[PDB]
Amino acid sequence: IQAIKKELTQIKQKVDSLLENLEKIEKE
Amino acid sequence: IQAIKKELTQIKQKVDSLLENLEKIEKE
Amino acid sequence: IQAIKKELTQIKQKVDSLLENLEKIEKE
Amino acid sequence: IQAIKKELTQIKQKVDSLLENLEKIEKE
Repeated sequence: IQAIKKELTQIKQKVDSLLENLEKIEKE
Repeated sequence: IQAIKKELTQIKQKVDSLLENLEKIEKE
Repeated sequence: IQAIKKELTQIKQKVDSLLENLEKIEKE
Repeated sequence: IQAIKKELTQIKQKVDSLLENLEKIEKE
């Protein structure tokens, strides 16, 4: 459970980063 | 944006549904 | 594992579908 | 495309890494 909860939370955060990037181009 | 944005939000919701599944532990 | 593996496989499949839709640039 | 494309491929690979981790079952 706990390690997969961390990895899935990292997926939501990377998928949110692509929303942030699409609102301009490729933000870093 | 809008099409990819809706689908990225769907990926977050499926990944969050996966968090809710793991919390049952050793289920289906 | 088995259902979680199927859910994660569907994330790869939807995420790959967004590559296909991005390649058109002007489709939804 | 190219940035979002690279980053969706990073989602596929992080989701695939989760399959490889789930195959241990008793560890992480």
